[PDB]
Amino acid sequence: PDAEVQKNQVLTLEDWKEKWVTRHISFHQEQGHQLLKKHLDTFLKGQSGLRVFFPLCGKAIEMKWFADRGHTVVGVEISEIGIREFFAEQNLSYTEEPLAEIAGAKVFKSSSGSISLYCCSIFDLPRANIGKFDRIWDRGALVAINPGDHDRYADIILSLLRKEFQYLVAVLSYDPTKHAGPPFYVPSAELKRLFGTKCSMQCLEEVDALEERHKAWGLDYLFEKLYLLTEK
Ligand SMILES: Nc1ncnc2c1ncn2[C@@H]1O[C@H](CSCC[C@H](N)C(=O)O)[C@@H](O)[C@H]1O
Ligand SMILES: Sc1ncnc2[nH]cnc12
Ligand SMILES: Sc1ncnc2[nH]cnc12
Repeated sequence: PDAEVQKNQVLTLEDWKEKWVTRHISFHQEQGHQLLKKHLDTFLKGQSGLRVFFPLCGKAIEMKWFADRGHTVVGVEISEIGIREFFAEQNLSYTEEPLAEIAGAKVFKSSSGSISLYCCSIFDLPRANIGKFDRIWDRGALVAINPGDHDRYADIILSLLRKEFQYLVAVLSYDPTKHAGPPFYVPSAELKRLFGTKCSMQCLEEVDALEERHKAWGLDYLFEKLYLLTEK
């Protein structure tokens, strides 16, 4: 069945680091995610000072959209190059500090603390004691995790959530035989299976996402879907 075509495909931490060194970062959206933009006011309606977590954040420009609006932002990214590029691109000063609980890892914080980006693996993050969050934006994250690590990833995400929460996750649907991930194919049913017990799920959107750079992979279709998950 389609959903397990990719079951044993992996990209390692070192592979990701190398994509950044060599500049293979086609996943970055220079003008930021359009569905988040459309849904942002609602994601944030009537609250101020939320804690927002960005798994596998790369240099996502939407982190600056939350910090700008008075919210605290935490991200995790294996690549120091991506982390430093975010700060240079967003024109913010930052400090760098080692994390003792995680060997070789460190945290980069904007000068006034609004944005903290942990340079480590998401699987190691729990040892960094980062607290819990009201909000999670997940794009190019759950879809970049190796299929084999889905259950581990999902338990991390769930342990990072406060009792009341909004969790926006963006997934891609395409034919898994015609492209070896990332981005991996994460169907609705996989989402339901990982979070369905702890979260109510609502599909907010589903736009056609196919473009020339995708016909190149051999893709004849590509749909982007945005799910909102909240408490039960
Ligand atoms: N286990 C892991 N822990 C932390 N970062 C990881 C990771 N696996 C992959 N990454 C990083 O996660 C990113 C996924 S690509 C998408 C980046 C970002 N969310 C965006 O929308 O642009 C890459 O930057 C990769 O360096
Ligand atoms: S993003 C978001 N958050 C909460 N409720 C919603 N309804 C539609 N979009 C929503
Ligand atoms: S995470 C990721 N990696 C590569 N390409 C992508 N497109 C959308 N998300 C992506």
